Amino acid sequence: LDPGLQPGQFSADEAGAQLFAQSYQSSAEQVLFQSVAASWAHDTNITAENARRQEEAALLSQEFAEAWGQKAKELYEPIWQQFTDPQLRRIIGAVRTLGSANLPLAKRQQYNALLSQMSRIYSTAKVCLPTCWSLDPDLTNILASSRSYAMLLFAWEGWHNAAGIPLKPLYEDFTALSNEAYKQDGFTDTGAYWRSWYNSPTFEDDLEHLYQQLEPLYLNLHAFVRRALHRRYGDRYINLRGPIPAHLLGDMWAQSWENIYDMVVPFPDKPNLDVTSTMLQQGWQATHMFRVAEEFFTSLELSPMPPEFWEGSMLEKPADGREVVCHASAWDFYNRKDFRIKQCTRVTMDQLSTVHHEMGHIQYYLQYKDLPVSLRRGANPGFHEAIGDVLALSVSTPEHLHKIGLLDRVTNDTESDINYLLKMALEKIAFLPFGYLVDQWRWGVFSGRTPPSRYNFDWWYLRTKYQGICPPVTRNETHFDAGAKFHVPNVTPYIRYFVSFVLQFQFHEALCKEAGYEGPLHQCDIYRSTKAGAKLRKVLRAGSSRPWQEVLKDMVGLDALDAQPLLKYFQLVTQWLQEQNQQNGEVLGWPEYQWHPPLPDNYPEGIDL
Ligand SMILES: *[C@@H]1O[C@H](CO[C@@H]2O[C@@H](C)[C@@H](O)[C@@H](O)[C@@H]2O)[C@@H](O)[C@H](O)[C@H]1NC(C)=O
Ligand SMILES: *[C@@H]1O[C@H](CO[C@@H]2O[C@@H](C)[C@@H](O)[C@@H](O)[C@@H]2O)[C@@H](O)[C@H](O)[C@H]1NC(C)=O
Ligand SMILES: *[C@@H]1O[C@H](CO)[C@@H](O)[C@H](O)[C@H]1NC(C)=O
Ligand SMILES: [Cl-]
Ligand SMILES: [Mg+2]
Ligand SMILES: [Zn+2]
Repeated sequence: LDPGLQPGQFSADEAGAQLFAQSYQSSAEQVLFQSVAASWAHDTNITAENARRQEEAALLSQEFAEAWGQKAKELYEPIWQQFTDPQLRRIIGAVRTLGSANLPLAKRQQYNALLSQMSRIYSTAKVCLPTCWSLDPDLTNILASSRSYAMLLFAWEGWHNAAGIPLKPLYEDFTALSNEAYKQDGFTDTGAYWRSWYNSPTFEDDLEHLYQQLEPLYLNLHAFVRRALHRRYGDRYINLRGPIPAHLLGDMWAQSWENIYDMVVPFPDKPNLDVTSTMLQQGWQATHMFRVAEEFFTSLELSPMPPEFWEGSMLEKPADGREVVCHASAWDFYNRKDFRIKQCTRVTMDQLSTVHHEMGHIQYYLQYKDLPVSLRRGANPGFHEAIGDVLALSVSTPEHLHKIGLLDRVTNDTESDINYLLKMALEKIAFLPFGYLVDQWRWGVFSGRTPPSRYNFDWWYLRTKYQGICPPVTRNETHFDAGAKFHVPNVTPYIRYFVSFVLQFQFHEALCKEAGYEGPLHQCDIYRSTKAGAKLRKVLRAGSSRPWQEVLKDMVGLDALDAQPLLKYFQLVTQWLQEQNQQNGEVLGWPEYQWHPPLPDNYPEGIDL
């Protein structure tokens, strides 16, 4: 390790630890920069050479973590836990947690290479024909817009087989090394480490209690959408008492259903709330979508995006033949200057939402960039994922869309309310079972409850139990369908999105009240409210300097996750769906749990290109 980056000498007392922490932070800045820069060069240009460079930067990061953690142990291990300063307790407790730096050199190298290779496999996989299709944009476009049973099947099967099958042996090796690493920090397994970020003894029980409250809304949305699908695909491919085939819901993972709005919309002669065709008619591009998102942030007196953001970001998929990680992300270089998005932006209404999601992450980085590096994080990971989604709730209202020239016609009547709440339910309520189940699967893999011999059997148990879907072709343990979802090979934790989907409605309700808005919660738009801005700004500036339960209390009046704001927002549509399903004679749930659809005639030969 460079002489400049090694730990010096400090006294073995709380006062010494104060000096240790400040010195620790001043070094960490330079090591973080080199890591993030190498990661950017690879994720925007996947090559064997750029992987080698990123692995070399990762190794340096591990060498730094080891040197500083050992010093914390040497000086503090028997005393830091009784330190008078809560904040200090927080940094020393982190510094003595070595993670992958606990591995011996040869295994550290093995671990870093596995990360590179899993990322490559996912982001470069394609589906070839009898020139090959990428996930983004080509397969994503098919799953969103095709109403051909056989074309949808070709895309879902091609993707799952191409991405998932080769990942399995690498994912087994990654799991074992990750657990060996975190075990030496005193965690039972890696999942116990990930859950410890919420600092709550009752986390899994509290999540289980939230889901019991939300499940009836999901079951009612599921039954009404199954019926709408039946009226299009017919009795051969839809069983009104069984699971829905996993490729027909608008999305490769069936995780949100807004792309099948046209098939589900209750009252089709009210205003058309999907504005994608208007964006295309008006000639919107990626640069327009980013500028319009920026202007929502400045309307609240939050920060614009700096020159370095515009000069360095990647806002469209490269047209030069580079392979890239298309799944969107926001980057803090840890130098208080360089902040960037990398998104393969397409011109659609759901992508405008995604732009706001990413720009939320940037705004958090701008607001806490002056805190010590160890505290440049969200209050918990759910808070970081929620910020942009909250502003997108306001943007998507019919009233806001009118203000920005995306929806000419204005109506305020009960049918128009039901259309809007149903469209928002397809986006937010359909996701809840998926946002809950992903880390239940992964926690069972890290604990050993799910060995490699049961990866796919236990994935499909969960997908059917929670989402009420079935795979549309037969699967066995050579398939690794969890591996065909970004966050699994890219080692990104998922329970943050279930947390975020609950939190965002808590935050929206609080900001709408601070704005002085007095109408129905689902019609609030906080645009141009400088008072809502100031309240959100207090959250962002806090970083991880204070317990999330306290930050939440200051913001919304309660110190806990709470489903009541979500239920209040959806109340009218919750009642309407329950009455429609009863009048229609639906069965709620999927009692014919063994059912799978038949194959199309001639499959796969009878599809044009
Ligand atoms: C598992 O499946 C492999 C791929 O075969 C395809 O998927 C299976 C589920 C069947 O539908 C089969 O008709 C398909 O062509 C098979 O190659 C394999 O031999 C099956 N068994 C094992 C152990 O992989
Ligand atoms: C839409 O209408 C909501 C309901 O308004 C109340 O009831 C209707 C029947 C009328 O009598 C009206 O004058 C009442 O105030 C309002 O709460 C809501 O603000 C309106 N929202 C928008 C965006 O126009
Ligand atoms: C992609 O990275 C390679 C290194 O493997 C480099 O030669 C090439 O110039 C890069 N391309 C771009 C467009 O940055
Ligand atoms: Cl998380
Ligand atoms: Mg979508
Ligand atoms: Zn995010």
